[PDB]
Amino acid sequence: MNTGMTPLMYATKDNKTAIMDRMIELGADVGARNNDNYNVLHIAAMYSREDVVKLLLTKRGVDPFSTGGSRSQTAVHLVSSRQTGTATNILRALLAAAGKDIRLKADGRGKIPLLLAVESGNQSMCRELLAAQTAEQLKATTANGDTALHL
Repeated sequence: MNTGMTPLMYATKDNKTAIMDRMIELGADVGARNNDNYNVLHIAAMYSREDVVKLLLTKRGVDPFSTGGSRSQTAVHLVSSRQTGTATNILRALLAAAGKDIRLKADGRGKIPLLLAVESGNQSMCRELLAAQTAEQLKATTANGDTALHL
């Protein structure tokens, strides 16, 4: 492992530069070395790779050694931060996986996929995300009481 002044490595640098071949080989060596590594702002490989542009690095990176389920500094899960970035394949494939398994195990601020998808105008993601999250948490009890119809 080698890095400079910033704590970012070649996995986060190749994961955000559309280098999916070299991010697949470096994602395999980094997948054996630092697959569960996060950034300085807790941007993990599923979080930063599923955050910037990458769906193939989230599928190949989440396929080899990164199981479905993560948590950021603000408890943003992979389905939650996938819904926070308005991603369709990341929140759809993340909601298809049984990490929270209902998409209703919310964050620390109640930021489930229905809350973050409902507050941001992400109803294309809140169709399936609030289909499971309304299959468990249709009465989405938030902290301020702002549910889907209330927020």
